[PDB]
Amino acid sequence: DERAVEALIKALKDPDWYVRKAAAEALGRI
Amino acid sequence: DERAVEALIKALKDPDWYVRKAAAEALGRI
Amino acid sequence: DERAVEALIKALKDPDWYVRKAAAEALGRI
Amino acid sequence: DERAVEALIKALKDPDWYVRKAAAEALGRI
Amino acid sequence: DERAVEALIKALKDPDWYVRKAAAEALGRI
Amino acid sequence: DERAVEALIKALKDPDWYVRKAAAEALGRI
Amino acid sequence: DERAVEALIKALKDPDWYVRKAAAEALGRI
Amino acid sequence: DERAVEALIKALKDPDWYVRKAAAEALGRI
Amino acid sequence: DERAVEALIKALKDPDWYVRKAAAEALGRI
Amino acid sequence: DERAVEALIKALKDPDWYVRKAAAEALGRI
Amino acid sequence: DERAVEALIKALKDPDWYVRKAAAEALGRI
Amino acid sequence: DERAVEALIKALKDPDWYVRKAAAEALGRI
Amino acid sequence: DERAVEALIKALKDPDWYVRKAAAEALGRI
Amino acid sequence: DERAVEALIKALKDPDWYVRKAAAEALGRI
Amino acid sequence: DERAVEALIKALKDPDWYVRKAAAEALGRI
Amino acid sequence: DERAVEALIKALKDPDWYVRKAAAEALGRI
Amino acid sequence: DERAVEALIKALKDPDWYVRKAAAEALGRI
Amino acid sequence: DERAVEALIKALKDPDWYVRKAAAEALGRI
Amino acid sequence: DERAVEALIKALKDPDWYVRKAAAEALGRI
Amino acid sequence: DERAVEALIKALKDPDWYVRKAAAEALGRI
Amino acid sequence: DERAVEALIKALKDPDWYVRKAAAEALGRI
Amino acid sequence: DERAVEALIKALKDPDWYVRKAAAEALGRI
Amino acid sequence: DERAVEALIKALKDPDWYVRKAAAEALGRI
Amino acid sequence: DERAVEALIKALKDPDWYVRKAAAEALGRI
Amino acid sequence: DERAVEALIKALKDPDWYVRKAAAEALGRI
Amino acid sequence: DERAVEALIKALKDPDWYVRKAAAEALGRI
Amino acid sequence: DERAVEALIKALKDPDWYVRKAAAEALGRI
Amino acid sequence: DERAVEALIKALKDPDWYVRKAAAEALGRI
Amino acid sequence: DERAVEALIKALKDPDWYVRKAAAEALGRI
Amino acid sequence: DERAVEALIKALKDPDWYVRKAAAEALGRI
Amino acid sequence: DERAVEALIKALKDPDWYVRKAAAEALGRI
Amino acid sequence: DERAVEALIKALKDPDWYVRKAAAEALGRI
Amino acid sequence: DERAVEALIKALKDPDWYVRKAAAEALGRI
Amino acid sequence: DERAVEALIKALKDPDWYVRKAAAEALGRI
Amino acid sequence: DERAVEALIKALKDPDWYVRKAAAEALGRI
Amino acid sequence: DERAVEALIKALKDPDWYVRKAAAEALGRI
Amino acid sequence: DERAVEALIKALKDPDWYVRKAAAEALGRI
Amino acid sequence: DERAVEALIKALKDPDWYVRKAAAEALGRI
Amino acid sequence: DERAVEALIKALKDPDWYVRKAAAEALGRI
Amino acid sequence: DERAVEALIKALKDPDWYVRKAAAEALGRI
Amino acid sequence: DERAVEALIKALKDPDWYVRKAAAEALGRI
Amino acid sequence: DERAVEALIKALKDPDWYVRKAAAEALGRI
Amino acid sequence: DERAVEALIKALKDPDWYVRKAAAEALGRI
Amino acid sequence: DERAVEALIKALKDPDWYVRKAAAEALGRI
Amino acid sequence: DERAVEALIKALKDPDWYVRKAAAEALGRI
Amino acid sequence: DERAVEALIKALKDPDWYVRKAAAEALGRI
Amino acid sequence: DERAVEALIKALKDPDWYVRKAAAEALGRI
Amino acid sequence: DERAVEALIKALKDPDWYVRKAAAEALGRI
Amino acid sequence: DERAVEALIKALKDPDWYVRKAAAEALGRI
Amino acid sequence: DERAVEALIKALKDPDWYVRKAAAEALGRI
Amino acid sequence: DERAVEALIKALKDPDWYVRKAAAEALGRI
Amino acid sequence: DERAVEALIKALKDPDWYVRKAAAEALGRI
Repeated sequence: DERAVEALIKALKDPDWYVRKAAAEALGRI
Repeated sequence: DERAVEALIKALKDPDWYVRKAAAEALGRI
Repeated sequence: DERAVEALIKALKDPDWYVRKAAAEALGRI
Repeated sequence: DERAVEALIKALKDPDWYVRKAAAEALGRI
Repeated sequence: DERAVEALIKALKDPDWYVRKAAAEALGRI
Repeated sequence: DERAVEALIKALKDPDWYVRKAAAEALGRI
Repeated sequence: DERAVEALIKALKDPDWYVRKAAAEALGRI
Repeated sequence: DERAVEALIKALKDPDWYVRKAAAEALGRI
Repeated sequence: DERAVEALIKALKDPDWYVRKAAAEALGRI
Repeated sequence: DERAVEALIKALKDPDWYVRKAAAEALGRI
Repeated sequence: DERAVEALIKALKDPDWYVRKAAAEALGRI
Repeated sequence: DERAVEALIKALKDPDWYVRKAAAEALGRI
Repeated sequence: DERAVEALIKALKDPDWYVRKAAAEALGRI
Repeated sequence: DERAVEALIKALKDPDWYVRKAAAEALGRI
Repeated sequence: DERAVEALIKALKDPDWYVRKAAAEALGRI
Repeated sequence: DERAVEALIKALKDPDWYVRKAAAEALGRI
Repeated sequence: DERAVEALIKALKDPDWYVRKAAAEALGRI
Repeated sequence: DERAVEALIKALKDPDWYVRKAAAEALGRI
Repeated sequence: DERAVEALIKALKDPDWYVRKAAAEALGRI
Repeated sequence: DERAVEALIKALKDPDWYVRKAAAEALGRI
Repeated sequence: DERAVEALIKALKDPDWYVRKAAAEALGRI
Repeated sequence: DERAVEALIKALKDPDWYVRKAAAEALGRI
Repeated sequence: DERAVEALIKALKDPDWYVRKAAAEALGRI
Repeated sequence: DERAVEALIKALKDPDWYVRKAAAEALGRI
Repeated sequence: DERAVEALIKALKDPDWYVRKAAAEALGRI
Repeated sequence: DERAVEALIKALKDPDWYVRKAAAEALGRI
Repeated sequence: DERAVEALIKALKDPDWYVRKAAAEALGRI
Repeated sequence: DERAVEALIKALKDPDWYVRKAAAEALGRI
Repeated sequence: DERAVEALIKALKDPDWYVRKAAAEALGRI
Repeated sequence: DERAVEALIKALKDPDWYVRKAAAEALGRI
Repeated sequence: DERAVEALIKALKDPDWYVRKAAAEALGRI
Repeated sequence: DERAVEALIKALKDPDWYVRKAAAEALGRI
Repeated sequence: DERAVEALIKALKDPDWYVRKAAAEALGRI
Repeated sequence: DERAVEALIKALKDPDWYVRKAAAEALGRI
Repeated sequence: DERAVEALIKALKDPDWYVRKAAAEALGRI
Repeated sequence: DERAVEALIKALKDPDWYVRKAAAEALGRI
Repeated sequence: DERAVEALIKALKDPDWYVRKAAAEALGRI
Repeated sequence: DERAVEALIKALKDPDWYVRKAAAEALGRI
Repeated sequence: DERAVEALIKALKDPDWYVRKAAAEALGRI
Repeated sequence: DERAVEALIKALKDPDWYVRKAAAEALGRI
Repeated sequence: DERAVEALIKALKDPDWYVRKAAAEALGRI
Repeated sequence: DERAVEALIKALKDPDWYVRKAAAEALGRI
Repeated sequence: DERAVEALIKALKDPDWYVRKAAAEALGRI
Repeated sequence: DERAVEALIKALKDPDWYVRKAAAEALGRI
Repeated sequence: DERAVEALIKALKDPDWYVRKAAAEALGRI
Repeated sequence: DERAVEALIKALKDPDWYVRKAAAEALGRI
Repeated sequence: DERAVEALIKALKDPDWYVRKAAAEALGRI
Repeated sequence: DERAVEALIKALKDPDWYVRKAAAEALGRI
Repeated sequence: DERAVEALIKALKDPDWYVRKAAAEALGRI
Repeated sequence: DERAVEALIKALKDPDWYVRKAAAEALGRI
Repeated sequence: DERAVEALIKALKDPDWYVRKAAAEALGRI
Repeated sequence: DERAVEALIKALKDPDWYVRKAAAEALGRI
């Protein structure tokens, strides 16, 4: 479920992983 | 989801103001 | 919940943090 | 689908941070 | 939310007229 | 509540503050 | 809200005809 | 209340004040 | 509101045929 | 009331006054 | 309103066939 | 009343008067 | 109205098949 | 009355009269 | 109306299968 | 009456007559 | 109608499985 | 009667006949 | 069903197979 | 269609990873 | 029906037949 | 149309793989 | 109707007639 | 229009394969 | 109406009349 | 407009095949 | 109205008047 | 505007065929 | 309003005034 | 703006035909 | 507002002031 | 902006006709 | 904001400062 | 950005008229 | 962010540094 | 990217005014 | 990502390496 | 591609400053 | 894919092979 | 095409460094 | 298709055949 | 055209290496 | 159509016919 | 034009190889 | 039309008529 | 113009082969 | 119009009038 | 200009064949 | 305007005035 | 400029045929 | 402006002043 | 520049006809 968001928060680890960037993108949807 | 909002508020309390920015943005979607 | 808004008000701290900017964006939704 | 989200969260736990990026992106769609 | 409006009115009382602008804008959304 | 409108009227102070402008925008919604 | 309308009518009585314009516009929304 | 309309009629004073224009706009809603 | 209509009919009797136009338009909305 | 319609009929005087045009518009609603 | 219809029928008897057109159109709305 | 319809039938006189056209429009409602 | 239908049937008997078309169309509405 | 339908059947004479077409339209309602 | 249906069935017996099509369509409405 | 349905079954003769198609449409209602 | 259903069941026994499809569809409506 | 359902079960023979598909549609009503 | 997603996760094997790339594309939809 | 998805998952199991790519792409559309 | 997809999978035989290519194109829609 | 799809699948069975290509392409549109 | 498609399949006879080409174009729409 | 399609199919049967090309093209539009 | 198409088919007489060409152009729209 | 089409078809019957060309072209627009 | 088209047909008099040419241009729009 | 068209048709009746050309051109725009 | 067009028709007086030319230009827009 | 058009028509009545040219040109834009 | 146009008309005073020229340019936009 | 236009009109009233030229030009942009 | 325009008007001081020239350029955008 | 405009206006107040030129130019872009 | 502009204003220090020149260039974009 | 702008502003603070020039230029692109 | 820019800033080391020059070129794009 | 950028940044770290030049240039394209 | 770039980096081996030169050229595109 | 790129990378692995040069050049185009 | 490229790679056999040269030329396009 | 490419590849297989040169050149165009 | 290319291949017969040369020229376009 | 190409191919079959040369050349243009 | 080409083929009769030469020239365009 | 081409083809039929040469040349331009 | 061409054909009368020569020149443009 | 062409055609009818030469030449330019 | 051409035709009076010659020169442009 | 042309035409009416020559020449430029 | 031309016409006073000659030169540009 | 032209016209009014010559020459450049 939307706990994915809190997983996005952990995905906000690294925007040279772009897992943040993808998370910020996902937060750019969510 | 409300807890997700609460986590996003904690993401607005996240020492990395980068996160706070992303958190606010996510709360913009919400 | 929408107490996030008041967290956005605190996020209005800094638009060279863009946490304001993201907050203003979030207020640009809310 | 929620289990799919759960798997995508596990994809956010995927040792290949490439996957985490894709997973976050997928969760962006969702 | 009404208290949120009340806070936004206090944001229209916020010494930083920048905030008042953002507050009015937020109240525009609302 | 909608007393915000009357706060918008006070926000009509200054459109080089754009707090008027934002108020007129808010009145452009309200 | 009706008192808000009454205030907006007083905003149509506001010496700054700029306000009257904004007030009429707001009453257009309403 | 809708006595605002009759205030719009008085706001029809001046469309280089645009208080008429805003009134005609408001009548363009009302 | 009916009196408002009556006033708008008087606005259709308004020596400024500009007003009559606006009045008819307003009655179009109504 | 809808006697406004018969006032629109008198407003059909002049479509270079556009009071007809506005009347025809109002009849374009009514 | 029925008398209004009767007047609109008289507007369909109006020597200006322009009016008859507008009258028919109004009766289209009705 | 709906005798207007039979007046529309007489209004079907002329679609370069468009009183027919408006009648056909009115019959396009009726 | 039924007599109106009867007239519209007579409009389906109207030597101008243009009318019959309009009559059928009107009966389509009805 | 609905004998109009049987008049539509006779109106099905000609769809280059479109009295059929209008009849088929009327049967497209009826 | 049932006789109308009976006529429409006869319209399904109408040598012009065009009519039968229209008749079936009309019976679709019914 | 609904014996029309069984007439639709006979109308299911031909969908290059579209009397079937219209019948299937009528069965698409019935 | 029940006999109509019985006929539609016979239409589900109709050698043309096209009909059976239409019959089932008709029974879907019913 | 609803024995049609059991005929739908036999109509579940073939969804490249779509007699199943139509049956599933009919069961999508029933 | 959406278990395809988890098949996309296995398709994330290889983006010189582009089965990942196509999976990331599919996750770029999903 | 879900079986189609299941086949596409089998196409993600297709020894030709070319197919898997196309399959993933198709599942992207879906 | 969408079994065409599985026919596209068989059409994925040959992209120097371009029947794969056309299939991949079709999967580029589907 | 589904039979058309079935024919297009037979066109994917058409000995001329040129046709299969065109058939797949057509199914791409569909 | 869409049996035209199967006529396009026969039109796939000859792309030095370009009746295939036009058919492939038509299938490039259909 | 369907008869128009039927004629266009006959135009695909037109001895001048030039016409068939144009017919297919027209059916491409349709 | 679209019987014009069949008139275009007759207009396909002659593309040194360009009445075909114009017809093919018209079929290049239709 | 349909009569306009009918006239354009008569323009496709116009002894000057120049007109027929223009008529077909006009019907191309339509 | 579009009777202008039939006036264009009369304007097709002369393309050294270019009233045809302008008509063909107008038909190049219409 | 239709009267404008009527005037433009009269401009197609204007003794100066120069005007007719311009009129046709204007009707091309319309 | 578009009575300007009829003023353009009077402006078609003189294309060594270029008031025609400008009118033809204006008709080259209108 | 319509009054602006009316003024531009008066500019088409402006004794300086230079103005009329400019006025027509302006009405070309409009 | 567009009363600027009427100011352009006064600006049409002088094209050795080029205030006309600039006005004609402005009318070359307006 | 309208006040800006009003100022530009005052710039068309600016004793330096150089300004009027620039003002008209600016109003050309607007 | 666009008060910059009125600052451009003051910048119209001097085109051997080219602050006018740049202003006229800016008005050449604005 | 508006503050940026305000700064650019201050750049139009910049003692170096060189800057004012650049500022006006920048405001030209904006 | 666009505070860069105000940094360009400080970069307007020196056009024998060309940091002004580059700033004026940047203002030649901004 | 905004941090990139911030770095470019720091590049406008770069002791080598060569860099400041390049930085301003880069900000010109941005 | 655009951190490349900050790498360009380090590449601004040396324009007899032309790594600055290439960086300035890259900033001449960025 | 971002990893490609990362590699190009490593190419800006490439001991051969020749490469750094080429890398910066490539990043100029990007 | 763009891993070609990293192959270009290896192609940066030798510009008396000109495989660097061609790589720098390719980077002169990429 | 990506496989083509892969082959071109293998052409960058081609023992003839002449080919590698051509391959890099081809990848420059791509 | 682009397998031609790999045929160009085989065409890179011989630049005293110039089939390489033509291939390098073709790669000078591709 | 792809078959044309295939033929051109066969022209790259043409025993006359002259042809291969021309074929490669043609594929250069393509 | 482009089968002309394969006719060019046959035209590659003879460059003392220059039908090859013209073909190579044509391939120098194609 | 394609038939023109077909004729030009026949011109490549023209016993005068002079023509074939010209034909190939013409196909070069095409 | 382009049948002129086939007339050029007949014009290829004679290049001491230069009607071939002019044809080859025309084919040197076509 | 096509008739002009037709005349030029007749000029290719002009007994004076001088004309045919000029005609072909003219068709070269066209 | 281009009937001038046919006048050029008559101008092909005489190239010791050079009216042919000028015509051939004009055809050397046309 | 077309009338100019018409005059130039009359100049091709000018008894002085000198003029015809000049006229043809002028039409060459046109 | 281009009536100058017809003035050139009158200027074709005399090429020992060279007003013809200058006219022929002007026609050598026109 | 057109008036300039008109003056140049008057210069073609200038009693000094020297001027007419110069005027024609000037019109040659134009 | 181009009124200079008419000043050139007055400059055509004297070609032993060469102010004509210079004017004719200027007309040799204009 | 236009004022420059105006000055050059005054230079065509310069008592020294030498200047007028130079002025005309300068206007020749312009």
